[PDB]
Amino acid sequence: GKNKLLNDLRNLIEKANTDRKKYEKKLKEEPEDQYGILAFKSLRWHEEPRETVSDNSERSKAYRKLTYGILNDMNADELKRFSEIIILANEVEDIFNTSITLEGNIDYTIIHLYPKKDNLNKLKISDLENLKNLFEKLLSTKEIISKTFKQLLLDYQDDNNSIKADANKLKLHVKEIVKQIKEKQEESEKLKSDILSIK
Repeated sequence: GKNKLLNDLRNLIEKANTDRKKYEKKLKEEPEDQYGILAFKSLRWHEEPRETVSDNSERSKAYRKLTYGILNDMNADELKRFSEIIILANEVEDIFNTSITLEGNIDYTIIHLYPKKDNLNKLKISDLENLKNLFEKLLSTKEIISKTFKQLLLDYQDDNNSIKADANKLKLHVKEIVKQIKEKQEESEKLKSDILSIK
């Protein structure tokens, strides 16, 4: 049991770390139009110097990279369309800030675990079991949000529930997504804090 857990957990951690490198690469190769994610230009930090997520500060680049992570199952065309749909709903802040916070909890957890992964053998079986279940649950939060965003793109294209024909219906539906993201985001905070508690 211990041997298998050690293995499964290195596999999870090593594989999550590879995905993270993917997102760094999408930032390093980002086109000047930032994959048509015009939403970035409408996210302005409240603290000085009050730049946008579209600007090239270090924290803005980080926020974009976390964006590429949470939208990672989309191509350039789906990325631009996602942005368009959220702008049309006028919910850039609540959708993007919530999503990127969730992603940021995953990212933080991965950088926390990665340097320590050859040291997992200091843990007892029940701690490893707990760690594995927490990390898997953390990764699922992201996967739920990613699927929610992919379905939005399909629902919109199909005009399900008139969300394409009618801005008011889009808005109501996008609000419900905000509610769901916010729950998963809160869930990610606790899973993260529980993983950080294992010492």
